[PDB]
Amino acid sequence: SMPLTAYQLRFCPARYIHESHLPAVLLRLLPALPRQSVLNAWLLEQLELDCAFRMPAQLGGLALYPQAALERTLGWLGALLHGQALRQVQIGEQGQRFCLEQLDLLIGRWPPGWQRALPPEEGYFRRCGLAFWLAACSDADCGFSRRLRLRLRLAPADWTFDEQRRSLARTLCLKVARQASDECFHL
Ligand SMILES: [Cl-]
Repeated sequence: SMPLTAYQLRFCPARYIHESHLPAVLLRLLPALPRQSVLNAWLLEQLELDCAFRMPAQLGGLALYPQAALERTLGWLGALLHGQALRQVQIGEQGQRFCLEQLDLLIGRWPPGWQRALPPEEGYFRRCGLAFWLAACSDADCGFSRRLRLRLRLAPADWTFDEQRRSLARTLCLKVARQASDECFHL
């Protein structure tokens, strides 16, 4: 249940990167070597991962969650963004219920493009919620955003928030998170 530290987030990308993202050769080279200082540095190089980067204000910096809470928080969020589509037809009972019951008890009316239609590959909602999370902290340095993205495997025009909607997106994010895992909401 242990979180990551700013140091490990800034300098130890191999502590939290998903094998999905390793450069092919290193994936191929990966088979040995069970979190090692040279790979951390070599990963920061192969990807221009600026170690000069600010953590998005007010807890946007969820790049430090334990993986489990991270995947839960973003899954609940991606599900919620498909709430309406889902009323018209279960990754955690707690989360299934959250999406159906709280859809209209969170941010009032749903801004015009926030709710989306359904098609779904595996992990689809986690990626949706992650896309939404980054869009809510949009000034995020390529160093922050690129590192959060690395914690999951493999955005709609109406999510380029340019107004009060951005301030409403941050609020939805924080509320979904406050319920999706209270354990690690202190971040
Ligand atoms: Cl659950």
